[PDB]
This record gives sequence, C-alpha cells and structure tokens, in this order.
Amino acid sequence: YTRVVWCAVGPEEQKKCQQWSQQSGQNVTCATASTTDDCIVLVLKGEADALNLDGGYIYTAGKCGLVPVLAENRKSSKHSSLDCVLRPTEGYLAVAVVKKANEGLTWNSLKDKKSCHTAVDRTAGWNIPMGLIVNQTGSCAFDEFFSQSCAPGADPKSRLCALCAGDDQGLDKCVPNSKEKYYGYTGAFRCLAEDVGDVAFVKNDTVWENTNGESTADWAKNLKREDFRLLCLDGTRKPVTEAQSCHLAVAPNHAVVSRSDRAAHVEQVLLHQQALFGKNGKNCPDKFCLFKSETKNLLFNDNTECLAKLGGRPTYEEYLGTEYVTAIANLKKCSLEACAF
Ligand SMILES: *[C@@H]1O[C@H](CO)[C@@H](O[C@@H]2O[C@H](CO)[C@@H](O[C@@H]3O[C@H](CO)[C@@H](O)[C@H](O)[C@@H]3O)[C@H](O)[C@H]2NC(C)=O)[C@H](O)[C@H]1NC(C)=O
Ligand SMILES: CC(C)NC[C@@H](O)COc1ccc(CC(N)=O)cc1
Ligand SMILES: *[C@@H]1O[C@H](CO)[C@@H](O)[C@H](O)[C@H]1NC(C)=O
Ligand SMILES: [Fe+3]
Ligand SMILES: [Zn+2]
Ligand SMILES: [Zn+2]
Repeated sequence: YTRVVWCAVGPEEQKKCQQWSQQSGQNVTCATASTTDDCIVLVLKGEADALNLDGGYIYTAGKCGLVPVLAENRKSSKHSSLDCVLRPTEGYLAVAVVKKANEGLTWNSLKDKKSCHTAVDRTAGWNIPMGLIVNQTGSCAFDEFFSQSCAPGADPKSRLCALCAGDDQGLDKCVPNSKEKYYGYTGAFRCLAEDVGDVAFVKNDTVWENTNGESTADWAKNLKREDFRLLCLDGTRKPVTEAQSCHLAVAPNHAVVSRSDRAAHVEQVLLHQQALFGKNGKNCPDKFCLFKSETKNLLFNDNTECLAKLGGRPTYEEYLGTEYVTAIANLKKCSLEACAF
C-alpha cells in the first residue's frame, strides 16, 4: 500500500515503467498518458503520484501546486567526495547545434532556417532559444521565425510541426512523446544529424552521447563530433568541446515532482528504488536499470547517475531559479497566477 504510481508518457515509457513495476514487486505501479501535461493532470487528480520532468514542465506543474522531490544528478566528478544523492546538482548546458559543413550559419543567421526542438515548453529545446529569439526579434511571432521546424507539441498542421516525422507508420506526427521520431534531446539531435533541420536546440550532453561511437544506433553510428559546431550567443561557432564557453544558458536539472501531500512518500520510495536499480544499484545491470533505456531517455535521462535530495527545501520557483522563472513568464506572455488545468 506504500506504493507509488509513476506516470509514463507514451507507450515506450509505459513499457519501461511496467518492467520497473514487475521488478519492484509492484512497489512502483504505472499510469500512462499521451503527454507530459496529461501526466501532470493525473498527478493533480491523485490518479498518479509522480514523474520526472524537464524544468519547463516543472514550471507548469509548479503553478498547479506540484512540488520538486528529487533531481537527476549526472556524471560530473567535481564536488568529488559527497555521494551523488547529497551532491548539489550543477544544471546542464542548453546549446544550439549545427553541422560544421553548414558553414556561415551563426546565431545571427537563423531567421528562415530549419529548426529541431526537443518539444514545446521544454527548457533547452524551447524556452531558452525561443525566449532569446523573441527577446532579440522584438516580436512574439516565434511561429514565423524558422521556415520550418519540428517542435513536438505544437499544432500538427503548422510549420512548427512540418519537420516532425511521427512514428514508424507516419502516425502521431508532432506528438510530444517518444513515438515522435524527432522528440526529445535525441530526436531533435537526430533531426539535425539527418539534415532535416539546420539547427537543433538540445543540451551539451546530447551531442557527446550520440557521436564518436557512443550510440550504435543506426542514424548515429557514423556521426563524428568534429562535424558539428555549437552556436555561441556572440555570433561565433565553436567545437562541441567548448560548451562551457559557448552555450545559451545552464538549465536546472530535470526533477521528480509529486503533489505536496505525497512528496515525502515518493521521496522515500524513490531512494529505495534507485538503491535497487540505480547506477550502482543492487539489481542493475542484472535485473533492471532505472536510468538506462538504450539512449532513449525513457522516464529518466540515460546519463543520470542518481536522483539527489534537493536542499533548502525548494519551492518550484527556487528550484528553477529566478533567472529562469522570469524568462518563462516573459515568453508565455506571448501566448503569473495560473496553473492551466
Ligand atoms: C526576454 O525578456 C526580458 C528582456 O530583458 C528578460 O527579462 C528580464 O530578465 C532580467 C534578467 O534576469 C530581469 O532582471 C532581474 O531583475 C531583478 C529585480 O528586478 C534583479 O534582482 C535580478 O538580479 C535581475 O537583474 C528582469 O526582471 C526581466 N525583465 C522583465 C520585464 O521581467 C528575459 O530574461 C529575456 N529572456 C531570456 C530567455 O533571456
Ligand atoms: C531565498 C532563499 C535564500 N532560498 C534559496 C533556496 O531555497 C534555493 O534553492 C536552490 C536550489 C537548487 C540549487 C542547485 C544546487 N547546486 O544545489 C541551489 C539552490
Ligand atoms: C517493496 O517495498 C518494501 C517496503 O520498503 C520493501 O521492504 C520490499 O523489499 C520491497 N519489495 C520488493 C520486491 O522490492
Ligand atoms: Fe531538459
Ligand atoms: Zn553560462
Ligand atoms: Zn526556500
């Protein structure tokens, strides 16, 4: 009965979640929805207890009263001593990526180009880039900036969805879940890698994990780090090893959210679950690995070492940071006291 109902987004996260449930002796059970927003609603209704969310969704969930519980903690070895779970999270680097061979393409020449986004409302693939575009362009017409784009979650008949491919059967075009071929970090990077788009708004870690043999996936096997360039905000182009000096912003780590009244219980269960299926987990990579899904980032990002405790008992605004929270407000004025359901 001290069971947590996780919310899976899409049928792939659903399959993984059921695997995790089977392996957990049903201490973790699953609910599934077609979109992250839908999953947030199941949580709000009390039909689900939690899910891991990108910062852009943390904001949406936050206005509706959901709270940050644990955050993804990546592999970084500085802040050396502390165990991952107590280690402060460092946020990730949102970057704008292009093909090297696409010479001359700079932040300054993006208008009317083809773009690849993780999804609408996500931090690196949308809020940061479009916030900057809107900032600099003076206009709220961010649907008219790129000639065509794949921005999962936008209107399927609009140009913002024109580049999306849907699933293997061409169905679910532009849906904001993994069925969409160009969804999320990897999908958006694939959109760029296959030259469907001119630029991809992902994070620094995405380019590395999908190049120089790190993938084995058909589309990425032959990808070489040198064939890509990051677009700095000053107009220059740098190699992807220069992310620390050429990025659009550092994003708050994806984090697990739940209803305030269920947070403590979710925190508790989760810590026990990762001890079992986490990075050094008791049953991983033997029975089941929570943070692994063949580089598809299902439920959690695949580069997650562990889920770490937060700190000054973070409200959702403190977790995202004032800088980021203001940015989203300024961007969504284009579409404070809110929620949306
Ligand atoms: C797009 O819209 C505006 C363009 O200026 C940006 O919003 C502004 O962001 C600044 C920087 O974070 C905010 O300044 C802050 O002010 C408080 C006190 O007012 C201060 O304590 C902080 O240290 C900081 O200086 C400013 O409030 C905010 N402007 C408005 C009208 O809300 C926004 O960041 C731009 N979007 C992106 C993604 O850059
Ligand atoms: C307003 C007062 C001072 N509270 C600040 C507070 O609760 C801040 O929250 C946080 C959240 C997350 C992080 C990142 C980190 N490295 O721990 C740092 C600080
Ligand atoms: C389920 O959770 C309980 C409560 O903490 C724990 O004692 C038990 O080991 C877990 N069962 C399985 C099969 O993991
Ligand atoms: Fe993200
Ligand atoms: Zn920076
Ligand atoms: Zn606080």
